[PDB]
Amino acid sequence: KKPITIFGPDFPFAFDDWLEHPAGLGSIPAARHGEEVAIVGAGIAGLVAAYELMKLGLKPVVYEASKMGGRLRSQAFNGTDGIIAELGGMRFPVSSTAFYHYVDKLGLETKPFPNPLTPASRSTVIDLEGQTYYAEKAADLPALFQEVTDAWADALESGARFGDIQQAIRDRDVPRLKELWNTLVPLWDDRTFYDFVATSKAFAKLSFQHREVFGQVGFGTGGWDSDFPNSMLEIFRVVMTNCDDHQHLVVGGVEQVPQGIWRHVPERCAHWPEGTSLSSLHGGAPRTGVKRIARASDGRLAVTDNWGDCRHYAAVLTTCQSWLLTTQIDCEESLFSQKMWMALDRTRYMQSSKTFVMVDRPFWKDKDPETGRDLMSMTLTDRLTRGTYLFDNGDDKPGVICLSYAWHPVEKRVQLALDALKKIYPKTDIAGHIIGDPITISWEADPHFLGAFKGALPGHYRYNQRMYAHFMQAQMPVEQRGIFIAGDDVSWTPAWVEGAVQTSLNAVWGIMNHFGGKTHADNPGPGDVFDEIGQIALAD
Amino acid sequence: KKPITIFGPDFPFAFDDWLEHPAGLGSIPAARHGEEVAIVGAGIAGLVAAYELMKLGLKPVVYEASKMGGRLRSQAFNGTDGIIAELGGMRFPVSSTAFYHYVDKLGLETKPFPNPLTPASRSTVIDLEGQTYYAEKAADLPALFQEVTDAWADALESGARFGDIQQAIRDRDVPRLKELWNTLVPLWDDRTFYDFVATSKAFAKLSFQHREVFGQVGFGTGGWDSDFPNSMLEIFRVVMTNCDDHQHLVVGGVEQVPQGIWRHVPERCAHWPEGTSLSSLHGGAPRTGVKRIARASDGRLAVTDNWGDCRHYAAVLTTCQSWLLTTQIDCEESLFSQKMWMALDRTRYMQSSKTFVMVDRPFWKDKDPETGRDLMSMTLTDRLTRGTYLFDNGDDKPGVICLSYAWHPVEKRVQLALDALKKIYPKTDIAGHIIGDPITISWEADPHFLGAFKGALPGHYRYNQRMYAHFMQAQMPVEQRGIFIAGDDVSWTPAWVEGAVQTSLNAVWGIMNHFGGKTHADNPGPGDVFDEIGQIALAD
Amino acid sequence: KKPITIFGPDFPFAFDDWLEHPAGLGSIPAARHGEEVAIVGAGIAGLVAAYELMKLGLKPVVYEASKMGGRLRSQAFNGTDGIIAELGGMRFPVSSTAFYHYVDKLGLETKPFPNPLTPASRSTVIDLEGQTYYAEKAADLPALFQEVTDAWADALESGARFGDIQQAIRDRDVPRLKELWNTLVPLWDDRTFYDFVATSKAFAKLSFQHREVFGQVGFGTGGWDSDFPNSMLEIFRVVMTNCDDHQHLVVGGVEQVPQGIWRHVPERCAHWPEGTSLSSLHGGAPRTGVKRIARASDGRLAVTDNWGDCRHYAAVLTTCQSWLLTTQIDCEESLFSQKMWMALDRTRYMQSSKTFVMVDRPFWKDKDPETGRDLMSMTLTDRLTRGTYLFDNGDDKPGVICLSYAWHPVEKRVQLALDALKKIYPKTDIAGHIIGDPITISWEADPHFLGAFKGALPGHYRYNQRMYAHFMQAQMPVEQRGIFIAGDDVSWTPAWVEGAVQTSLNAVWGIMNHFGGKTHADNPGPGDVFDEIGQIALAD
Ligand SMILES: Cc1cc2nc3c(=O)[nH]c(=O)nc-3n(C[C@H](O)[C@H](O)[C@H](O)COP(=O)(O)OP(=O)(O)OC[C@H]3O[C@@H](n4cnc5c(N)ncnc54)[C@H](O)[C@@H]3O)c2cc1C
Ligand SMILES: Cc1cc2nc3c(=O)[nH]c(=O)nc-3n(C[C@H](O)[C@H](O)[C@H](O)COP(=O)(O)OP(=O)(O)OC[C@H]3O[C@@H](n4cnc5c(N)ncnc54)[C@H](O)[C@@H]3O)c2cc1C
Ligand SMILES: Cc1cc2nc3c(=O)[nH]c(=O)nc-3n(C[C@H](O)[C@H](O)[C@H](O)COP(=O)(O)OP(=O)(O)OC[C@H]3O[C@@H](n4cnc5c(N)ncnc54)[C@H](O)[C@@H]3O)c2cc1C
Repeated sequence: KKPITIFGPDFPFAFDDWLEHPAGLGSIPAARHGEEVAIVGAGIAGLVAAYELMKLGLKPVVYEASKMGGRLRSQAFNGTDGIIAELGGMRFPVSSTAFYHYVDKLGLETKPFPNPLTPASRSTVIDLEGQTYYAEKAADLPALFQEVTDAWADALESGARFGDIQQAIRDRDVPRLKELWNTLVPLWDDRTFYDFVATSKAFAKLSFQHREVFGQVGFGTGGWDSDFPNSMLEIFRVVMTNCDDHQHLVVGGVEQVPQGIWRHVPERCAHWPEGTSLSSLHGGAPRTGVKRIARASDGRLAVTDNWGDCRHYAAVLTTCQSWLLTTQIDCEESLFSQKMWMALDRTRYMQSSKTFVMVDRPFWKDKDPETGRDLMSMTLTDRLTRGTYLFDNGDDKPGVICLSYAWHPVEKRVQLALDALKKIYPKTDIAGHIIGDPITISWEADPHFLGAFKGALPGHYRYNQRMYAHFMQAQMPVEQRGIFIAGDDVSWTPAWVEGAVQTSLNAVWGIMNHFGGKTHADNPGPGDVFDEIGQIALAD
Repeated sequence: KKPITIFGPDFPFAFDDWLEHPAGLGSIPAARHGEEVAIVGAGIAGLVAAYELMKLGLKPVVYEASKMGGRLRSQAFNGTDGIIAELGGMRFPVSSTAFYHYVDKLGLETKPFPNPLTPASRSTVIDLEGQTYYAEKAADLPALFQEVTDAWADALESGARFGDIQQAIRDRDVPRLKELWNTLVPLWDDRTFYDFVATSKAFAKLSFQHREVFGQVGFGTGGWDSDFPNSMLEIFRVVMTNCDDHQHLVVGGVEQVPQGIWRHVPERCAHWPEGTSLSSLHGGAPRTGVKRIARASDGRLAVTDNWGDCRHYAAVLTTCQSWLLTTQIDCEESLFSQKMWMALDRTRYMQSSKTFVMVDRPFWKDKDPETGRDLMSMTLTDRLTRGTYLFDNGDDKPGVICLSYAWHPVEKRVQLALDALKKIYPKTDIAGHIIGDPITISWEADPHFLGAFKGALPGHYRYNQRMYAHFMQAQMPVEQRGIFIAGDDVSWTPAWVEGAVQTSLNAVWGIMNHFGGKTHADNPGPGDVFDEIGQIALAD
Repeated sequence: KKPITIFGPDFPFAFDDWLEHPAGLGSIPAARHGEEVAIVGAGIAGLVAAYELMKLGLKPVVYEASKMGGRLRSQAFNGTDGIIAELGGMRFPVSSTAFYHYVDKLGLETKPFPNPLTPASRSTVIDLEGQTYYAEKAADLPALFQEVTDAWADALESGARFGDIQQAIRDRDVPRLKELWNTLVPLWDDRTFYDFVATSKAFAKLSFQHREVFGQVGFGTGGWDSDFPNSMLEIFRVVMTNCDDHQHLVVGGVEQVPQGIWRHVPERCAHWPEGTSLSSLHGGAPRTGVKRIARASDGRLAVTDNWGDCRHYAAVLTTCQSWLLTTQIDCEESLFSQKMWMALDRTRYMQSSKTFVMVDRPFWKDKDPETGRDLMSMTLTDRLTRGTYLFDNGDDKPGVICLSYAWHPVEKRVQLALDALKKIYPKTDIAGHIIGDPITISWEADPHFLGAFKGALPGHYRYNQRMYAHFMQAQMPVEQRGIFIAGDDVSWTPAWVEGAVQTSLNAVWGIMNHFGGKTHADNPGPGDVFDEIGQIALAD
């Protein structure tokens, strides 16, 4: 079978084909080469856009208020050479084909993520209501977990035509894909993942306890409870495009992606001398934080940094979490329509915490001979810690444990997790193996950021659709043209890096178009097919 | 008309009748008079329980980790006599008849709260997507508001038999109320208020805008969007018992209720000398914060305070937000069943902010000669402030403005609200009337609180039901008897003080029962009718 | 002997006589009655000035950014009626005759403070280097303490003519006082209290251990180590005017002083209707925080509050800690001479912490029969706590303990003190007696404040002298006249409330003078004698 990819459903454009075609993304009239475009944010969406716009012969000017890379952030443990904790995104589904274009272009290595019940994990432990279940494969788990898995598979088949949608994604059958998906949009926009579960016949036939299990740990590979309040459409998108499985980690830390894009010399650029990179063009560093964006009296856009320095541009792309545009960035009211402002004000963000320790070796691989069990496993629980992941860097290098994912000082956070993990594994001495420093993150603190990523709110498809289409500007008044937005808040998969890359590439098409440029006839880009296969607009 | 009171629907017991009966609440055998019972928390739930158990001849020992009153908290502005800002609860629906029992006992005065479109408010302004609507009566508003109003009424009437339930409430007809309510519980437990509105016929045939207005400002009396994620059963309870209307403020500040209960000499009391109050029994102050609760080897409960002092009690009642029992307070595992632990672990809390200024006089009552509009009104908006309240203390006295009630230093909070109000009232100089200090509160920022109050989660009716029933301990193993819980998270109306009072009175019943007491035959209490009319248990 | 008072040495003006004389402080021409004078700060210096200027027929307009009373701040423990912890100043030497004028005028009660080795304290314990010394009177202490006391008495006699200065203060012999003091000013301005100790023959003849004792606990009544880095002149002033002994507490909390001044009706006011008070004149509350002071184009002074409200005044008195004028308050550069700005920029502040608990009764009064010792005493130590004070509110009301004075959360601060006090008193159970809530303060946090009070820096007499004389404005250019400063940073006794009151009364004379007013011939005020007996100016 042809692979599942993040191909629609909302906009089934082949971003991958577009990036891979030998013709390139398009061209800008040479009279405009060298002109500047401001890009606010040096996370993956800002840098992908800057890189491709550099290749088209413009001079991107990246601004960054905090650290290069944004929410792709990898921290080395003290003393070590490349043993990292992932502070932002860490598990990248292979269906993320536009993201992996850049990973592959940089020649970075990836490996399978140690998810429960996969080849990359030896064993799993589920701890619920004080009972522990050990499993080396899914069939080791008690029947109740398979019942949960069947009820979920049946709910998605009955409720959303999961099988048909996946096949149309595999085949890239756009007409069929849009027919299946567009039926679901007005049905499920207004309804939570809570409501999908509670009105599905398959979950209704199971005991309450089964629905609880499903929220805490799913069928044994990860719970759903943090997603229950969100729009069911968001959950459909996730599961239909395999975001939630077949995931890889980037060896040496995914921060190498935006750091490598910064430094990478394209083989072929319009206008620039051979050897040019984003880094070259900038004299080595992005500009500082943006505090104001305004329309200048010459009709160009005015961008003022934190220190009062104000520079003019024909186009500005903002990739900070989009709610900062309403408060933090003083962005001139005439720059967005009233309805765009309303969509921008309404975004809400989910919060997350992860704490990592380093260990001297992957001791979890040892066997307890009184039981046959690994000393420790990928752990899913209803307790504090929720999920614990084990990273085997090889038998004779340090391991890393993500002691706690979930949705006090570092020292207290780690002690609380080790106490909970002692309840679950009363015979294993985890503490004894820990070395170096603990690394903790909460995205909340710092800001600059509002949360790990947005939670798609029921009833907000209309706002999402207006923001997603913002790059299509032929019909907008001249006072609203020339500013562009991208990043994972803009995208249909807000928790997943491929959303940030796809919306970024839509913005690249938009900006190219803005400068009088166009795609090559044999390699059309997002704005060439958007009106025909773009996301449906709902009435009112 | 017989009034609507907070009489069920889940537990339709007349707590008001039980308090007002001249027989009193019951009695405990003389041999047990003077024995101590620990009460953790000196909010309204802890003090009402302490008060009534003192009357029955016990020696309550109240512990308080922060301030007396809990979330009933009233702060005076600098240098004034009796001019207050209400930091916790401020508007108390007169359906709250058990709370008002204590307000009245203490001879406190109340007045109508200045809610929009009521006689206590002269005018309202609604400000939505950049447009302003002035109204001195509901009919001044454009037709969109009356359509939302009719839709909500039709939705409740159609989907929940609201008219019939309210009539059963007014009549105190228990069999009819339970028949109407019990049918709703399994239908709506696991659906959100989002889902209820979206799927209702009456909103489903109106434009998107109508639902959006409903979320932001309702039909002109306050928006509902902060309750959208909650179980629809919670919202039924609130509207069916009139929690959201006919509200009064306590003159001089609602904190006088718990401070007064503390000092009040009861009109009858077993065991204690004439003139005894909670305050005299305690020698003036509650004990400090509790750190640990455990079962001692003599079979009693051991309560260890923050400074390590340990004391034994035959019963302990806890009234802090009940999730603290899982974390801040080290509460011995064997004290709750596994199922009670699971209910306790699951509660989640809503967050709140309010900022108040004092003004020199009630200037908003001045007319603008031009437009005929008040200078300022009760203001509902989609802007940051969300709601602004105006408190008239008489023409010759300072006024108070609640500048923002929504769901940062104080100076930046006030400045940002004044900037939003300038956008709405570009001709009114609010700033020029402000005197004294700005008073703000965020409940989350204090560590003895997790939020303003819980939000009821879809699907948690089974947990709610088990925690509400925990005071009924005939069927429990010995090791789980003698500890009790009460407070607003325990109740069916978790954002309303009447829930804290009613759950506290169930606990009083349970504690009197624990000490071998009982109610008088002519005044039965909650535990005497619970098994028959208490809330329905759902099956697995 | 006639009593020691805070009478000079630097400006030996009888503030007390001036306040007490039946003529009053002076008068302003009636044509200026009712005109406004801005006063920034509602601590004791702002309110004393406002009160007296109201009496002269002006309309003071008090501004307050934080809480009325400033660093006189008394907090009731929860549940109690008037059992207070003192958060600011708590021990007021009776030599503070201008401060006590207001205490007496308000009819507040005072009582002796429980200082070590005084009639108000039963016993003292000194704990040093792990040895404990118990004493009910000074002679119980080992010889080493009397040796320290003699060496200090001899150092002050030899080095500073302590005896002669005290006699000239008792007699109020101004010529002699100024002759003795003015010799010391240039000698000791540049030298620390460190240096005075290390070059004195009396300390040189003692072992090192004796000098250490002196810094930690003095001769048994309080150590000096926190004062060692300061200008020796400041220490002279303190000891010569008995600031450091014969101290009283204000019953019910010293915050009653500025709160009572706010509400007090003078018997005799110029201009105002009978019954006028500061509170009346203000409609009940001071204005909010000041953010800007500027010179207006009409020549008057412009005062802008935090909310942008800007009002004009003929005169402004600022009493916030004076360093806020340089940063926080945007105060126009033309308002102060260059040399005044320099004096204002150079002030530095000392930091302090105090933690208080309430206890059920004054248990410390109980005797240990195995030893004859009180269970607990006023405790001086080199450990964390430094000093612990015991407040006996009567055998049958709660006691208060100041567990820790010295120069983490509250819970941790109290635990750390109880642990240290367990080392010292291994047999006493303090914890068991503690009730209510702990009250802690650090002045640092909040700001508004820079520290508890300024530390007089060696070599800064010239800056102190210019700021002290700032109220004398006949010789200043018209652009620098009309603004005035007062408060304890301005005063010669920065750690002591009488400094704030004296500089305030100098400002009252200044402002009166500014409005064309004068003192009565038979009751001359500070500015009438300042040029003749004011603080010496040093050359350069
Ligand atoms: C906890 C967590 C786990 C995740 N897990 C995964 C995962 O498993 N798989 C996956 O695919 N994805 C995951 N993601 C998502 C992926 O990390 C994001 O989708 C992606 O990194 C966001 O990229 P971006 O360019 O949209 O935004 P960002 O990375 O946020 O970049 C925006 C940049 O703008 C900067 N900025 C903000 N304000 C200003 C200003 N005023 N001026 C200048 N610059 C400014 C910010 O500092 C930031 O660097 C995860 C994210 C988080 C937080
Ligand atoms: C922002 C806000 C607005 C509100 N609006 C309204 C309204 O309009 N109408 C209405 O009817 N109700 C309103 N309420 C609700 C009402 O205020 C609360 O329901 C009621 O006050 C809760 O009382 P309680 O006794 O349950 O809990 P609390 O008042 O929280 O009392 C519990 C006490 O336990 C103490 N404590 C915590 N931990 C410990 C420990 N370890 N040891 C000892 N003590 C401890 C806490 O300090 C607290 O004082 C509002 C509440 C808030 C926060
Ligand atoms: C820890 C401690 C212990 C002490 N011990 C003693 C003692 O034992 N004996 C003794 O005699 N004295 C003692 N003192 C000193 C006495 O408390 C002070 O000398 C006196 O209270 C200071 O009075 P003030 O009016 O100069 O200043 P404050 O009391 O500081 O009043 C200044 C006011 O200005 C306000 N303000 C600041 N900025 C602004 C603005 N922008 N706009 C408007 N208002 C503003 C502040 O909020 C404050 O209320 C002690 C002080 C401290 C801190």
